[PDB]
Amino acid sequence: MASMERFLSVYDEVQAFLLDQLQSKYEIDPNRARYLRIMMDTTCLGGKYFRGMTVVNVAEGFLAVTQHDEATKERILHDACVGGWMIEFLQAHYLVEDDIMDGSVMRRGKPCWYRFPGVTTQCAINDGIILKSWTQIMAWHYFADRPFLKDLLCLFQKVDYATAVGQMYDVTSMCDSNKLDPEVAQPMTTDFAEFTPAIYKRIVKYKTTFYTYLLPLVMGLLVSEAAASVEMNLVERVAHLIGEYFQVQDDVMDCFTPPEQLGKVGTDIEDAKCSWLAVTFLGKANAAQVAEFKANYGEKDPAKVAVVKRLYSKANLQADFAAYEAEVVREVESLIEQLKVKSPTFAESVAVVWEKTHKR
Amino acid sequence: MASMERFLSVYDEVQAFLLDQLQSKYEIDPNRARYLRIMMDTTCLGGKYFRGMTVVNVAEGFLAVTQHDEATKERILHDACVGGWMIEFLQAHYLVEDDIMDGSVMRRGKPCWYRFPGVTTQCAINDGIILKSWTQIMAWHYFADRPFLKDLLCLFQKVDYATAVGQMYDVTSMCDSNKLDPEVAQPMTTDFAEFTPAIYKRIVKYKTTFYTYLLPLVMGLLVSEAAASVEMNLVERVAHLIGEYFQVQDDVMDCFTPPEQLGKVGTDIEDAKCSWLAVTFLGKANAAQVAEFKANYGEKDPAKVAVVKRLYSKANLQADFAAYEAEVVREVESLIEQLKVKSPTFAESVAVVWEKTHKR
Ligand SMILES: [Zn+2]
Ligand SMILES: [Zn+2]
Ligand SMILES: [Zn+2]
Ligand SMILES: [Zn+2]
Repeated sequence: MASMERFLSVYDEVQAFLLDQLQSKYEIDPNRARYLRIMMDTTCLGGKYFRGMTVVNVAEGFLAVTQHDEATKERILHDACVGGWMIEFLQAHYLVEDDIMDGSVMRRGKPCWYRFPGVTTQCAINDGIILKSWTQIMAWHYFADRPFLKDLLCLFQKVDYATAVGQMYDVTSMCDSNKLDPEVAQPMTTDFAEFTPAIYKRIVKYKTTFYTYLLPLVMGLLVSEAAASVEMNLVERVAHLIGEYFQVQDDVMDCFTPPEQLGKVGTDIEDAKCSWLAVTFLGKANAAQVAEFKANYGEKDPAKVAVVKRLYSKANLQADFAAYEAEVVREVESLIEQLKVKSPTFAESVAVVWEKTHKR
Repeated sequence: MASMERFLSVYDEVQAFLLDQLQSKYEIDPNRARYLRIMMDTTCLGGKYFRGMTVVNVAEGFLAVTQHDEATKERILHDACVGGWMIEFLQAHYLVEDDIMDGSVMRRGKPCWYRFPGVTTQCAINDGIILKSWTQIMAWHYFADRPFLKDLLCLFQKVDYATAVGQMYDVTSMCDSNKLDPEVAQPMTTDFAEFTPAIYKRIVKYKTTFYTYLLPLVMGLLVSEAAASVEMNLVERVAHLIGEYFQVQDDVMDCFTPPEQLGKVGTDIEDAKCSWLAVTFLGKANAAQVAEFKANYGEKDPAKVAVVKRLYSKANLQADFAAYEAEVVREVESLIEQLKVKSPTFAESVAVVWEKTHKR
């Protein structure tokens, strides 16, 4: 059967298992089960499933070149789908909690979960906690007998932790590090000295690349029992490179994509985020442009936001983006070539992952 | 060395390991490490450490009757301390997130973490996420070589999930189950039909007993490689019984203990919580008393809160509490007797746990 329909069918199976277990082992009543069903659907469904489907696609690649009984092929594909849903539910956790943390209004054209009338922040924080707990229930149930259970749980933990650390890097990126202090309300930077390429790269590496690219690629290897088919250092390098490019695209869209195509109103400027646009602008601006940026960035005032967007537009950041893109293309192709030494099949799966990202 | 000083020494070691790893593997800078150090201290230290020390005390009990090399005794005690800190950090996670969810003001006489000036909700939600992620880093690092790693991680996951489910039961306990609906803002019950002993017992079982009593007792058995010394069904029964009594005491104190001894201003009445006091009052009130309760419960108005406390005082709930306590004493002693069939030593550790709870 087609990959996406298998993946969606496994969602229904996993959902039924989780809710049936709540009834048989956690004393849940039907109305609370219905609440949790709706919560799961609303927070986990509706995206493109790129992360989860990467697990499936990696596993499919190895199936095409490896000898297996049919029942083993089916088991591997089912495991890849469950692992993919673990990643989708991990993302759902972070999106629920991040939307609360950031006071976000919409996501994908619909209200953020905490804003639903019968949810509220009091429930939504805990709903997000449940979403991540479900990833572990999935693993322990479906992968109980599997040789890769330990490695998969360990990997998942490290990626989850890296993501939380990256969230810290993101939410504090507009403050001066030397002034961080739980006792003192945090002012926005005035010098923007920490708006550098290396600091930006650290935010992005931790907040998105581990869970968006590294985890799906490695989970695909694990469910395929194929980690020996790769040089793991290369997998990490290519995941972090593609993931950075993905986030750069998101940063550009936050400012310039119309809200109707973006699914929300972008507020990176008002939030004073260390975005690719801000770092790149500061890397080419003259003194007068720097001063005008400082007088306007990080303010909710629409007039000041408009000034910042004007500065970005006049700064010809399309030039810098094309130069960045051309360099990423160079480096990603080089890493794919190196991956071919040990596994042409995995290299091809990464090439597919890159094509989908680049042409998004 | 004395048990508490070993436990506190292990805290410093674990903290140093976690922060050193953030520097060596997660690219953290010194100021963010300092923020996280302060966060860990503020959220994890200052309580009585009853949960973590239960792990240590259970392990000490088995050490007194089991033949081991000295280095093995030291390893077991170190493992018990690390496991105990996993439980304390799990609690710290739930307290950080619960205080945000509930809009709480103080905890232990100090501001809730999210209210610190340089924290804010935006950071504190993620700080709570980090606290629970640290429990897993502890386990994978310190217990990497241990035969009990799998069982301990599986147990911890189930208890974490049960606690989140219990949080859902608690936050929704003042609503009618048949009206739960993410799409519709939730009104408080008017009939109080779900304020029953069995529904109360479900809230308490999941929201506190698993992590407060079951997890420390079983973790103590696991680090001692002694789970075969017990009938696990009895361990569960006695943990859930003692844990319920613990929460009943907390419910009584929320209403009647002066805020200076309580560490916070109790708001269970204004919050319309399904507390032991409310359930027990409704189990003995006449029609006029029920009507007066309904007209006043779940309102912030101090006059209405005062009415509810008057109703509780005039209802002689001390009578019901002494009858409840006498029954718990009966049942806990019976379960301790049954535990002696397979392990007098573990039975004694449970007797100690009960004495500390009862005389609190
Ligand atoms: Zn955010
Ligand atoms: Zn963005
Ligand atoms: Zn609460
Ligand atoms: Zn309480």
